[PDB]
Amino acid sequence: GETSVPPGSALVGPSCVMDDFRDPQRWKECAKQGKMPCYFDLIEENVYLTRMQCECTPLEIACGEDCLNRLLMIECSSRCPNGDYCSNRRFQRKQHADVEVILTEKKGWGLRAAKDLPSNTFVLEYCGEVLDHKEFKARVKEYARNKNIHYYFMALKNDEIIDATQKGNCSRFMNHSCEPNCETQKWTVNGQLRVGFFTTKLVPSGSELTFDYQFQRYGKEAQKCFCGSANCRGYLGGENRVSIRA
Ligand SMILES: CC(C)C[NH2+][C@@H](CC[C@@H]([NH3+])C(=O)O)C[C@H]1O[C@@H](n2cnc3c(N)ncnc32)[C@H](O)[C@@H]1O
Ligand SMILES: [Zn+2]
Ligand SMILES: [Zn+2]
Ligand SMILES: [Zn+2]
Repeated sequence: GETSVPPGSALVGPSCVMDDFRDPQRWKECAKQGKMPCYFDLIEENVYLTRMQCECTPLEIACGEDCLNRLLMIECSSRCPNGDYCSNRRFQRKQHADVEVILTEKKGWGLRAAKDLPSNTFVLEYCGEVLDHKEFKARVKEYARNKNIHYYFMALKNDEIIDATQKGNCSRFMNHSCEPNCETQKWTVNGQLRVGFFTTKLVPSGSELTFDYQFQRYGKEAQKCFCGSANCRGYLGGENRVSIRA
């Protein structure tokens, strides 16, 4: 039939907002109604189970692209020459991009840009429980036995795996794309390695934020990939990195 501009529609039961992730009672209400994802423990920094001073002239960006710390993926300290105005303390100040959580047709929940994000914009820290090999192997078996639909593991370093299944932040919702618009970067903050999502191109407002989910991509089992990209590899998992054998 003939289509028309719809009338203005207001909700009656108030809509769920991003600040409701810091409000457990409202979140659990919204989740029952399917207006928010299943509850998890929102954490501000990683939970463990088991010097560097730039030459930036005090200030049009304070500790911009030429900052000797930034160049090595090291954050500045409170002693930075630019003091409070240092732009290279993003993890410490939790200077996350403007993001919104969305419900996708096929992949579950996801993350979208709420503003245009330039290339190499800090999106969010990937926070979770930091697991040793033993705990990781146990939880892999635990999650497999429970038939978990989604995975939230990310390697931090060769002996440490972040698990955001139970505890983390909204970065846990990031979905895989075969042609992604974000990457992870591992930054040193007060001597401790932390991992965050960063855009790899200009991401326009309203676009889903996506990454190459390496943990699953190179794992043994596979699943249908719903990324929709022009050169989608068809499935996620069961792949090996390039090698030249024999
Ligand atoms: C390490 C973190 C960032 C990993 N974050 C989850 C998001 C779950 C979130 N959607 C939800 O609802 O809580 C990955 C899982 O999401 C699914 N997922 C993603 N991208 C898919 C694709 N392109 N095709 C199919 N499933 C795809 C898959 O199960 C993956 O393990
Ligand atoms: Zn600097
Ligand atoms: Zn600085
Ligand atoms: Zn794909």
